[PDB]
Amino acid sequence: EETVTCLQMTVYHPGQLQCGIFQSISFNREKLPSSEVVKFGRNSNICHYTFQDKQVSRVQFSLQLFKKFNSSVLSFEIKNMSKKTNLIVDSRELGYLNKMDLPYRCMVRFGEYQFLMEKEDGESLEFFETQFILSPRSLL
Amino acid sequence: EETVTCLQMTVYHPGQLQCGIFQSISFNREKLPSSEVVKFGRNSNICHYTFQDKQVSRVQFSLQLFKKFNSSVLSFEIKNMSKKTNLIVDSRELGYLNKMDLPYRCMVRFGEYQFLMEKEDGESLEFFETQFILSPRSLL
Repeated sequence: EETVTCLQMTVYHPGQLQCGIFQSISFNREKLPSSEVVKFGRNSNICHYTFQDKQVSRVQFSLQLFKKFNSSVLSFEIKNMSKKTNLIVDSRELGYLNKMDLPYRCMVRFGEYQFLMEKEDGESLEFFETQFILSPRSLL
Repeated sequence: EETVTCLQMTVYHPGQLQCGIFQSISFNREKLPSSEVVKFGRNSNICHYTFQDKQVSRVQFSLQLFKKFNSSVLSFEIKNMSKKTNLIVDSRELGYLNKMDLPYRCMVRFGEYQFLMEKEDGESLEFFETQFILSPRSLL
């Protein structure tokens, strides 16, 4: 068998334990085909990860997978799918329909949401795993 | 209203008029949301453009839309979705899960298939149009 790439995401929100923003979110490991486009946002019908929050567009941002030139493995690219809010990856600011490569480790945020992004590689080009972990406290 | 971006594709295959590779293809103008990922290949269930051909993978290649940095408009990026066959964009060769920006005019091919790609711009970031034209003869 091969090792599949897993994206570990560790997430914080201040209203995490009072509001119900995270009540739909799965904390299982999720194994997905590399053709999949992972969607984050408000719309429960198409978003793999739904946030029950009015401060969130129906689709906030998305992850797609692709093979870089001169690479034997899968890379994540992140794309801002929201008009209103600017997605911030590390120090960089993504506007509507802007996209970027995803650092092996990075800080993704929009709103009061904090996404610690951590990539462990795999040999597999067919599938990828994604994993949601609730942070007890802020990652600042 | 705004002008929407349209991708004109002019297509040729030698077995075009003898085989039934193109019998499912729409020649209408098709208006699609910029969140859409346009799929080309053999699988009729997910491919916006289906080719009835065994020399074609279930998904051959895909088009996605995004806003470049320092741009007010939509750009197409093309991605090879087939393991077997190498997609050729102009002079360049795309391997499995390789992607690239799509030239305003270019020649896309895999197999005996020829895709003349022609982009006319628009102001709209919400939608894009795509348009399939059968070529009477080869574009060499």
